[PDB]
Amino acid sequence: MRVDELRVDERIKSTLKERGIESFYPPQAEALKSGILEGKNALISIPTASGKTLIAEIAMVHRILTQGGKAVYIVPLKALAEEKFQEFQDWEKIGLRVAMATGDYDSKDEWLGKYDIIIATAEKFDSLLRHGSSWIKDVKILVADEIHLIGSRDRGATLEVILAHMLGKAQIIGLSATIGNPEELAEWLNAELIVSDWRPVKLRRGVFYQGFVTWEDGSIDRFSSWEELVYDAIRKKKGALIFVNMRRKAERVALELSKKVKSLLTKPEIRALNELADSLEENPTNEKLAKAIRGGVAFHHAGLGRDERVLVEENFRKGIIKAVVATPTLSPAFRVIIRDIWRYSDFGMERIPIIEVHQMLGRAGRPKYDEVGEGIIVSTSDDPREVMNHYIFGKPEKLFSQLSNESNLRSQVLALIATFGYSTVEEILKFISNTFYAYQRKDTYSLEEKIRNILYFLLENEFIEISLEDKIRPLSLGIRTAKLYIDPYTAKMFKDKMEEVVKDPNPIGIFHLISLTPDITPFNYSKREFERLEEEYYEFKDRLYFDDPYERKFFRAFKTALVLLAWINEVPEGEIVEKYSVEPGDIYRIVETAEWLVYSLKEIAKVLGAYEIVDYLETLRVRVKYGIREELIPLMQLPLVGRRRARALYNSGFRSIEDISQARPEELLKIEVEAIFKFL
Ligand SMILES: Nc1ncnc2c1ncn2[C@@H]1O[C@H](COP(=O)(O)OP(=O)(O)O)[C@@H](O)[C@H]1O
Repeated sequence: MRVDELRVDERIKSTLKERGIESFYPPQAEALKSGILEGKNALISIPTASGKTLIAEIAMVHRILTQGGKAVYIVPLKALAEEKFQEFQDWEKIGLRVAMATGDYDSKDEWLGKYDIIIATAEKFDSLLRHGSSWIKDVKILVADEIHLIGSRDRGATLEVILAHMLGKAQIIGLSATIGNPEELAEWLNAELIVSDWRPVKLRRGVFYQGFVTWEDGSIDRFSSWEELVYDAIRKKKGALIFVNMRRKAERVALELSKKVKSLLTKPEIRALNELADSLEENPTNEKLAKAIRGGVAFHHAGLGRDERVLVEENFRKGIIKAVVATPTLSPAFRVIIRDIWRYSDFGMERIPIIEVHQMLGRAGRPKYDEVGEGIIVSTSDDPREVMNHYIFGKPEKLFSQLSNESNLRSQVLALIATFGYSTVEEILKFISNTFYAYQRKDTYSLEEKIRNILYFLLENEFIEISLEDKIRPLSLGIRTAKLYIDPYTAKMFKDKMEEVVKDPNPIGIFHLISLTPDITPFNYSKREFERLEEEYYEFKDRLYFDDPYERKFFRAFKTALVLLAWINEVPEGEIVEKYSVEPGDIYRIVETAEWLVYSLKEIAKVLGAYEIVDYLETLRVRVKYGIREELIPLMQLPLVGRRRARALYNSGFRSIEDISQARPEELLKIEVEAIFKFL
């Protein structure tokens, strides 16, 4: 279909044409003629290579221009909201304001009312719905990207919940990978179903087994080693993406490949890569990343800060970095190699889900540069036919509502009571009746039981109250916990230990307490280091708020408190990565969450009259945020600074914002500006 053949405002067609887009893919055409332009809901299951977002953008912009109102675009992760935020920019060229909201849970962000397209994660949007933001009533369409993740245990319940509140109140468009139960999901959504595997660039999938690649079509090709697939890609002027199941694994493989890929690079490429590696922030994890980039290959996993991941992401696009070895969580190229089909799980090593293996292979074949994309699954100790039959011809897993997730369900039952007006068991059960859990007609009895037991726990801890008529009402602790977005249990742990906190409020005691609640995943420790951890604990137990571990979460929480303490004590990131065996990306993630939990602890204190420690906690909140000593807090409002600069400034001079408001710029570059002078 032709962009002009579409029945939508010229302002959409203009934007498209400017994007290079002149014609719609067959799948896109089907979706655009299904009824979405006329407000109907839809579930779009087609290859990512086939422009799923584009269809959502067109449906969103058409909804807005033709009838006003707002459009919500739910993204799976914070970082994916920034990618969607950029590609949505050119919509401001026709007057549409685009906002990005992904955190700061305890606010209603009424300031979002002046926007047309709001990008958010499901949790952020779930919290906004709890605060009752006035503009929410203006959302006429909501797009759920990666809607299949609704079947993911971790956070699939949150996505299901917002989709349950919004259904029948707004147009809903879901974007998902191929799944086992398309019709089921579509029906629950009362949506038009668009299922297709049409792609712009032919994809050939195979299995590499002992020197040979066997393609689904039947042919067999010789390759001395799987890594040869990479070197072959590179010699034909293309690139490769390699997937492994463990960080250190990605790091090892990346370096190994770079050892042979380097000899495959032109002189210019070598320079850029070298300039690229020299331009990386010092620390152990970047050291490795540097060494392999100089060789033309890169690794990528959550262990790297977001800054480094982006650097890899773009330079791979720019064709400078020839290959990228990446782990699944937070990851187009001629060849996509899936090096591992087995992954270490909390359930014990298991095979990567079919659904995920298809998404990985789907990234093979850049629409312009290639006449075909190749997806290769490497089996080391696995029957080649079984791998082929399971991953290339096996129906993808069907999605299962992950609503029963006890942590999400206790936080959600409370949200209904304290922020949505549910005052009866039967009312709560009515909300559940509208979820995908209910539509799948899954375990009904066991869910009720889990809900009554939850109500009890909530009743026993004073978040809510119940009467002899069985009427439920929220108490301040209830309401306050629901608006802070914390797990009722972390509020319960905050409430139980509050007396201990006020008796002796200290970083170690605090950092350890929050690192032990359900809203934070504590750093891991090895058999080796559990040595010191043991001694230090018994050495500091006085400052903690707990009697005696006797247990694994405990010391993981304690290890985390030591990292956090080093963080606020301005210890070099490098020194922390070393002296604690932790990678930068984990530090930030943990710092980010810590700031949020210390804030929530302060707020809970406010609700329990414990106001004397509120200042202390507020102070600690900022220190955790920027990882800085108390006397560096004023200087943090500046454009940029971070613990590094801020310290250099305070010591080598300045201490206030007025102090920088009157320093010879000559005296700043003398150690540290453009942004700063720009800020003033
Ligand atoms: N009809 C089309 N014509 C040309 N390129 C397209 C078309 N649809 C998608 N694309 C390409 O696919 C890229 C992928 O993003 P997008 O289209 O939003 O799909 P997805 O949500 O699967 O990433 C776009 O930036 C563009 O390069």
